[PDB]
Amino acid sequence: SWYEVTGVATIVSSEETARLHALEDALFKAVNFSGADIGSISNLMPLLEESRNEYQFTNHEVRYILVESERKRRGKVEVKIRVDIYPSATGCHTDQYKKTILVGNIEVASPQQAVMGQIYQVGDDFSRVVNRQLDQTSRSFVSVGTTDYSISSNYPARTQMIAQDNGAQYIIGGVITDLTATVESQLLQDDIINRQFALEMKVFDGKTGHEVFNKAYREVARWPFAKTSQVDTRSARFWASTYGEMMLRVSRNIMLDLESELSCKITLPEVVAVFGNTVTMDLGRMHGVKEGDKLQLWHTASFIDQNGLPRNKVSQSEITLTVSRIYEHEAELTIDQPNLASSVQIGDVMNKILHH
Repeated sequence: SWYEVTGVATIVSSEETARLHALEDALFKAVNFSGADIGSISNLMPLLEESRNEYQFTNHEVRYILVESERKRRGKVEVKIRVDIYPSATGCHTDQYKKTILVGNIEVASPQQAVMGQIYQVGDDFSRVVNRQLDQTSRSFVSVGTTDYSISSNYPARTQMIAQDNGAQYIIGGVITDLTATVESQLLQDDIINRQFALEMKVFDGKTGHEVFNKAYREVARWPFAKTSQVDTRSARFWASTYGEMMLRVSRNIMLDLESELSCKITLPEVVAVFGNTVTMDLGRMHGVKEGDKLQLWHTASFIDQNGLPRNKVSQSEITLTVSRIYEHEAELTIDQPNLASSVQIGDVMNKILHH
């Protein structure tokens, strides 16, 4: 995938070493954003010593470098390059802001299985628990609440709309497929009731509306109540019970599966609004955004490659932003180059700028 980046480096004693540092400056931006290994950049630099229009590399995430421009500007060397990168399947986006997840209300496929204890609302209550689990115990997620969301009747377009309205990058849906129980007799007739808890969970990408992954969970635990007892799945009493504890175990496993599956993915903040020199993004204090944070703006664009066909490229804008105000789940950023403010558009993406 192509990235268009720019770099700059002050000319001290040599225009040639300045050129190499500007190239490194630019490459870092592309490699970092792409999810490739920034540590492997040093291994490429010696090959850039000979000045050329284009470069090709083997055994490296960076495959091709096309230099568009290189000039001397106010005592500095500025470069603009196009880079084709293929990140390793082992790559991992680091120090990302937290991802916003929306928890759909978990449905009970067969209501009659909830007859015992009349726990028809167990799905809703479990979603509340999952929500709480993600918000206060996860490492990479911010849960923005629960809401009705079926995976039985699922359409990518409907999903995209739900996610957009709640600014979530992911939506978790689910269906409880088994709450059946079998009665047994250890010491007394029908003294033990073992109840199932089967849950099919699906996680959808808010952008595509397509499922990112799925997992089924099945557990069984003793139903610690007389079969005639009505149980309130909202009460602390229920959640402290053996069956409730088992569901809490599943909750933690869900959180772990989500972390293992999405933790390394990129969190890509987008412009949600622009007012003068101020931009608003839907990530805030809860996501790890801090007042000093610096971000780079990117635009998607098209170009003709060395083949003759149109290709998309992730293009780095000259625009960089500084977080000015932070709120719980959103933030305002001031554009560092106000003369360019009018070029910023809703939907443009940003990533955190790194020093190292």
